[PDB]
Amino acid sequence: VDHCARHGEKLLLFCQEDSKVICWLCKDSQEHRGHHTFLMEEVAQEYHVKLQTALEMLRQKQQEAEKLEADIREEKASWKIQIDYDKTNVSADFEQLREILDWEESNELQNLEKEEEDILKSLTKSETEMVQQTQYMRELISELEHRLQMMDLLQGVDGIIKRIENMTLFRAPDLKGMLDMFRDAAAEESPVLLAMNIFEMLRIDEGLRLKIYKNTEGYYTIGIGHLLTKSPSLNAAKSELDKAIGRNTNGVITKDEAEKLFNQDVDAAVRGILRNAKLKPVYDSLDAVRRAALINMVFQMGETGVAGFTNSLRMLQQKRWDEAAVNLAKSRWYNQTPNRAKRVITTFRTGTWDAYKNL
Amino acid sequence: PGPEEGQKVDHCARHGEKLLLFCQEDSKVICWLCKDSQEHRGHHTFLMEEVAQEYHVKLQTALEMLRQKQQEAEKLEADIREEKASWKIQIDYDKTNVSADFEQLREILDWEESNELQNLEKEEEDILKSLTKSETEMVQQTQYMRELISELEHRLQGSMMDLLQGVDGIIKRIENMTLKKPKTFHKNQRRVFRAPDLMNIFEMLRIDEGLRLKIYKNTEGYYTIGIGHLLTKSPSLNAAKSELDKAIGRNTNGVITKDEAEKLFNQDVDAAVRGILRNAKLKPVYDSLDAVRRAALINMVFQMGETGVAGFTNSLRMLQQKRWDEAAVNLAKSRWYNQTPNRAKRVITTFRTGTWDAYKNL
Ligand SMILES: [Zn+2]
Ligand SMILES: [Zn+2]
Ligand SMILES: [Zn+2]
Ligand SMILES: [Zn+2]
Repeated sequence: VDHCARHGEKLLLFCQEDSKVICWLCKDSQEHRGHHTFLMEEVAQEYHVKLQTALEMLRQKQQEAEKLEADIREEKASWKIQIDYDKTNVSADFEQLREILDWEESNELQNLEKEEEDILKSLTKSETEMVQQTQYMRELISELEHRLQMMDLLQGVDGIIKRIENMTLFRAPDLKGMLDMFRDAAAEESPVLLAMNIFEMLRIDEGLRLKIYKNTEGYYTIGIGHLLTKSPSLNAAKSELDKAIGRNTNGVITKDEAEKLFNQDVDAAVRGILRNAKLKPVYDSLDAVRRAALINMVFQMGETGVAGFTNSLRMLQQKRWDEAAVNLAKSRWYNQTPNRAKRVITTFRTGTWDAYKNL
Repeated sequence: PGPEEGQKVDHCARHGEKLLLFCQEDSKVICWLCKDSQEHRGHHTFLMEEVAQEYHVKLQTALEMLRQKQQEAEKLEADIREEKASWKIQIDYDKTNVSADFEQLREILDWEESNELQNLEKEEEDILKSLTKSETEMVQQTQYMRELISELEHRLQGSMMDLLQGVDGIIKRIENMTLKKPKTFHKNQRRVFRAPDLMNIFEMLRIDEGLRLKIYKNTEGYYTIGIGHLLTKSPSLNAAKSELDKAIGRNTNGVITKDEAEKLFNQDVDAAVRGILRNAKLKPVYDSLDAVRRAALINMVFQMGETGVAGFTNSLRMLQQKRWDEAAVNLAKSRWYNQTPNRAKRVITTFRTGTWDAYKNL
């Protein structure tokens, strides 16, 4: 049950090298000569602590590894959208080319229908003209024919002698060529749908500011738009900061810390959405480029404040884009921060970072 | 009234005496008292009869000139009407020609688009391959550690021996821990394209059939060429240009030469003589007719075919009975006469008169 395998004795020792448990008879052998040993109790309670610490770190890395799972789980599904957009974009693009050809067709055709108007109008004119010149001839033949048959054929004839004596009568360019020119290159750049994130979003929307400033609303705030306190006391806001950073900041911080707060503010907001019953369903419904836009509206005016946009939360889940943009503009949130709301909407609209590529 | 006499003579309105004199120099007619008026006091007067046939001749000699100057005028009447349809063709050929080039291009797009989607699908396959790999390379890490943890969780409990046996290898491997990261394509270069921001037989026929070197419409709306050479009865132009090349033996592009026009003309006439001699309805007639009427017969078989002309029983019966007076009437009462009266007159004339009086003017 608990004895040395072979020697049949009590396992008391612990070789440092082998790191395995042995008995005193095991010690006097090949694999344990020159080896330092100890009794199990002399090393036990020390090792116990050593794994009590290994466990804790090993548990954090089990969270970090469970993030890398999610991380690429998102990227897969993201490309699925990236592709199934570049696809429509690429197709619809050609569709417009297929249109400009349809116009240029009937255009060039009516330029030939114009020649069938011009040359055809000089036709019926010089037709009727020389068609009477034919019957007017039968008018004189029938005349003389009955003029003959004396009173008839003489009533002025040396005039008709003078009458008869004066009877005078491709658009097609190398389209393949141009497409071969543009197919070459123009600007080979990174993706245009996941070359940015919720972080770079808010970095642009909130800016990074190291020393305490006042809000859009007037309140004290720091770093990547982290609210400190509604109070007018700069010190009180310094106090909250001092308390928030875990040192004596004095209303100014490192960028490294400015980031920490931001990661937390983001991540804290997210948990606010996962717990709120009205928000989450809309989150899971949207693509990444919009999943971030919800965090933005939450990061700004908090959980309870976004849940109120029920009229807007409906369309976006039903995915009526151009309309959800107009309904959000009627909320006070648009009135107060016009440019910010505009950028977030345009992102709820286009489903792209196009509202940010400027900045 | 009276026959073999002269019509009564009217009277000089200004004087009263009969109008009998032809004033030379004034070309008009007057009485004797009118010769004394100052209007003529110097003009050589003559009796109407003394000059009647001088002028009756002079008008006939002039009247014939009028008819022959009426033909060349009626020929320039058709000279225009021909050019009319000669452009109506030129357009309805350039019209289809362009709309066939605008299709060569729409084809070019279809293929380019096909080539572009065929690429956005290679990316998706390629990327969603390495991803679904490294993905499991993470399902490994996450699950693995959940088992590497359970090891410790097991040691931190139970026997001191369990806690201790081979414990170093673990605090080694855990200190030497570095979770790898997934193969992201977050920012690797890429390209999705940009749509840019944009007499006998042959002669008699040419007069009636004409000579065009390109595809023109018949007297019945069918595409023909040369001298009445039917390519097709279909209203398609592309259908004419296709059969045309099977005929000529080259790509004409809607235009042949004069020796190619005559090539297909001698193949049509040489068949008309056959179409008749191969027919037990017409051959009895063709043999019992002289050279001129034989042409008038071949003209009808060339115009309609051996089956069509063989539809004229009474006429062919009478032309065999040689009843010209009766036959010329039976050929007029026909759809052949209505569709082309001018040509019908010329053929029926060739049957009745037995001469070429129907082409001395054309
Ligand atoms: Zn032992
Ligand atoms: Zn040992
Ligand atoms: Zn008189
Ligand atoms: Zn006179």
